[PDB]
Amino acid sequence: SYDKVSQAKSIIIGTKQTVKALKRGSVKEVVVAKDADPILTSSVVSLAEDQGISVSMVESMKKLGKACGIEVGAAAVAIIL
RNA sequence: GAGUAGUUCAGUGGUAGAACACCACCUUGCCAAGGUGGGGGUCGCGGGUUCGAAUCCCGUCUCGGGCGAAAGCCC
RNA sequence: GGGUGCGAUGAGAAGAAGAGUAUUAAGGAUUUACUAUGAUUAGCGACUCUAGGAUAGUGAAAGCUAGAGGAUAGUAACCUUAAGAAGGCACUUCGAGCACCC
Ligand SMILES: [Sr+2]
Ligand SMILES: [Sr+2]
Ligand SMILES: [Sr+2]
Ligand SMILES: [Sr+2]
Ligand SMILES: [Sr+2]
Ligand SMILES: [Sr+2]
Ligand SMILES: [Sr+2]
Ligand SMILES: [Sr+2]
Ligand SMILES: [Sr+2]
Ligand SMILES: [Sr+2]
Ligand SMILES: [Sr+2]
Ligand SMILES: [Sr+2]
Ligand SMILES: [Sr+2]
Ligand SMILES: [Sr+2]
Ligand SMILES: [Sr+2]
Ligand SMILES: [Sr+2]
Ligand SMILES: [Sr+2]
Ligand SMILES: [Sr+2]
Ligand SMILES: [Sr+2]
Ligand SMILES: [Sr+2]
Ligand SMILES: [Sr+2]
Ligand SMILES: [Sr+2]
Ligand SMILES: [Sr+2]
Ligand SMILES: [Sr+2]
Ligand SMILES: [Sr+2]
Ligand SMILES: [Sr+2]
Ligand SMILES: [Sr+2]
Ligand SMILES: [Sr+2]
Ligand SMILES: [Sr+2]
Ligand SMILES: [Sr+2]
Ligand SMILES: [Sr+2]
Ligand SMILES: [Sr+2]
Ligand SMILES: [Sr+2]
Ligand SMILES: [Sr+2]
Ligand SMILES: [Sr+2]
Ligand SMILES: [Sr+2]
Repeated sequence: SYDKVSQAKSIIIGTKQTVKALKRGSVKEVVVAKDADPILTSSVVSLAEDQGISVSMVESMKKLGKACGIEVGAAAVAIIL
């Protein structure tokens, strides 16, 4: 969802970033873009799978990272509550 | 008057020079830079002159320019 | 504040390599190449010798081409010592602006 990423306090941007923060385990939820290359998106849902955290799925990796504040759009972004 | 190496330029009768680019090694993470080495040229083309022609001479092609009624002519 | 180019497919910083390398110096060492020079006097023009070429004049010997052989330095290649770097991609954390222009 985009209201929830717009939302909140502590969020996480870029995919190397979600992945690194995934092995920390202090993320509450993680949201990802379907238009993205599945080469990377693979690598965020495998372990957001294994861990147990809810994964949701996005249309465009572009309005995602307008939601984030960035003026560029992101392929993976995590709300680390 | 312009014409010479990929390009930009020199070269004012003694076999064609520089930069830059291209090749090779340095140099296996991949480049760039660098430092060495090497390659490459009917001097637009054909004559003539000369021991020798990028050089001077005549013809010829292209291109700029100018004189001209043109044909032509000059740089 | 304006105009562009790029950025979570990673802006930008730092670390880490790079590397005790390239290299500048002080030596050591005396072979390989690279280049530079070859008394005077003729001569525009000469390290020596060989073969071809080709030769008008000057010359003891001439400009091309292909080889081979000589000393003087200057060089880069091997050693020692003291000094000795660096830009980008890629690595490694932090993670959003950086670059050109008025
Ligand atoms: Sr921006
Ligand atoms: Sr030309
Ligand atoms: Sr000229
Ligand atoms: Sr190479
Ligand atoms: Sr180079
Ligand atoms: Sr060279
Ligand atoms: Sr050369
Ligand atoms: Sr050369
Ligand atoms: Sr050719
Ligand atoms: Sr001829
Ligand atoms: Sr002749
Ligand atoms: Sr001729
Ligand atoms: Sr004319
Ligand atoms: Sr007229
Ligand atoms: Sr992109
Ligand atoms: Sr960077
Ligand atoms: Sr750095
Ligand atoms: Sr360093
Ligand atoms: Sr490194
Ligand atoms: Sr290395
Ligand atoms: Sr070290
Ligand atoms: Sr004298
Ligand atoms: Sr003399
Ligand atoms: Sr002399
Ligand atoms: Sr000789
Ligand atoms: Sr011989
Ligand atoms: Sr002979
Ligand atoms: Sr004679
Ligand atoms: Sr003679
Ligand atoms: Sr020779
Ligand atoms: Sr010497
Ligand atoms: Sr050394
Ligand atoms: Sr790589
Ligand atoms: Sr800078
Ligand atoms: Sr102004
Ligand atoms: Sr102004």
